[PDB]
Amino acid sequence: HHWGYGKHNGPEHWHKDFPIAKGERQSPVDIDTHTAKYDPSLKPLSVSYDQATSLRILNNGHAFNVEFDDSQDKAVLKGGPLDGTYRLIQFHFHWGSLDGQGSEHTVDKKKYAAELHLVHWNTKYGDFGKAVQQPDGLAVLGIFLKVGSAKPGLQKVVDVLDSIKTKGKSADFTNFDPRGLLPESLDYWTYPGSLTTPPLLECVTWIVLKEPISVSSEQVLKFRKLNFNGEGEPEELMVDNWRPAQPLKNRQIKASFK
Ligand SMILES: CCCCNCC(=O)NCCc1ccc(S(N)(=O)=O)cc1
Ligand code: NA
Ligand SMILES: [Zn+2]
Repeated sequence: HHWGYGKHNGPEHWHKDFPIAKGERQSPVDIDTHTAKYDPSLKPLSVSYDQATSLRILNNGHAFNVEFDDSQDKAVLKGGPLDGTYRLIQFHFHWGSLDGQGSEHTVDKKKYAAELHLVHWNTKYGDFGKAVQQPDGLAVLGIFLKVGSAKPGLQKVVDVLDSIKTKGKSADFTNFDPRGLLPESLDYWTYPGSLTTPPLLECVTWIVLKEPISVSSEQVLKFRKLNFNGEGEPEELMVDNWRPAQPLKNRQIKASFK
């Protein structure tokens, strides 16, 4: 894998190594709020993060992941469009070089400064690697970030980024509560899609919250100080690590709210 987000290895190139990039249910997409339809049969979302056990934070050269113990049902996502139980394995963000870009999903073509992805896998498939090979293997909860007031629950993440500046660095990150990253409302849009990075597998039920969270300019500035490169390599700031919206094709986006 030599894919990335640069001119010579970015989203326009991915299809050469990952032909599913041009598939029938790729993500992200633009959410056209007027065309999305309220689905009264959608159940409320159940976010059960009380027993979440964070372990580590990793710069993987594409983003940073906060990783969780997913060897038991400790932090799970249920309800909404989902059948069964989905275990939280990690969260990460995508963000821009400027406050007016960075999100992967867009809303009526509006780009947010960043987007949070809480990644969960369907426990009926036993492990994450098996789950990504299934059309209902993953559920990713997406949350938009806009720049304004600080998000207090994000600051512990921001604080540790200095210790994982470069690709391949990790740090202990225990006792982090991901509930501090949620907005008030769990109103959402949902549609069938894919991973937004290679391998671009079409295994994700996307659940995108309508309400953004606010983060401060200082918080997102610190995201932008991370590096794509490894230690001792030429510095490439980790910014604009987002895939643009892909064709909706034969899909309908459903809304949980009127
Ligand atoms: C046998 C195991 C094979 C390893 N398989 C590794 C693998 O496919 N990892 C996928 C990691 C990933 C990528 C993108 C998102 S997003 N941005 O869509 O939320 C979420 C998660
Ligand atoms: Na500010
Ligand atoms: Zn993501």
